[PDB]
Amino acid sequence: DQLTEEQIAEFKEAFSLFDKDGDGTITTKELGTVMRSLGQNPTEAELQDMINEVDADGNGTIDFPEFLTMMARKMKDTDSEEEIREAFRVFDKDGNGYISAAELRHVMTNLGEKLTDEEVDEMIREADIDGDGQVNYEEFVQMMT
Ligand SMILES: Clc1ccc(C(c2ccc(Cl)cc2)[n+]2ccn(C[C@H](OCc3ccc(Cl)cc3Cl)c3ccc(Cl)cc3Cl)c2)cc1
Ligand SMILES: [Ca+2]
Ligand SMILES: [Ca+2]
Ligand SMILES: [Ca+2]
Ligand SMILES: [Ca+2]
Repeated sequence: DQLTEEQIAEFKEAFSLFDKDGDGTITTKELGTVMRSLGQNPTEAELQDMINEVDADGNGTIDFPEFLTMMARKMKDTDSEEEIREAFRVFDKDGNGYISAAELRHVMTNLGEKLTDEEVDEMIREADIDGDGQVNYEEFVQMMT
């Protein structure tokens, strides 16, 4: 089938979270910044190894079609569940088990991202299956699939 404009917009927003300077490519330095904000501490060589798996043309960076190719592979690492829980803990800064729009705003400002209130509210709505206005652990996990 064909992607909708909403699906293209969602892929574009996800790419922009890594592409901090907006030049259309994701570098090892930009990938490292995101991973550190989600509780990880990869070395530069490990970041290069991760990019190399996705980088098809071999120019050291990830472009939009390479990013989409990555998503279409449904690839996973051995400690995926631990990394997803670690990332979940980062967002839920008040320890109540729900990620609020305020807590998502906190992680985005720490990452150096500039997002409007409508963009933050749409990200919550995108993941909020039960409709309580916040993202619980199961919704945060389901979002990854
Ligand atoms: Cl905790 C977690 C688990 C899985 C993923 C997915 C994924 C899904 C959607 C999107 Cl928009 C980007 C990546 N996934 C697919 C491939 N890589 C490998 C790597 O994941 C790095 C990573 C690991 C752990 C954590 Cl906590 C965050 C990240 Cl970004 C990676 C991610 C983004 C780019 Cl641009 C390039 C690479 Cl190689 C991860 C992401 C986070
Ligand atoms: Ca970039
Ligand atoms: Ca490339
Ligand atoms: Ca919370
Ligand atoms: Ca919810």
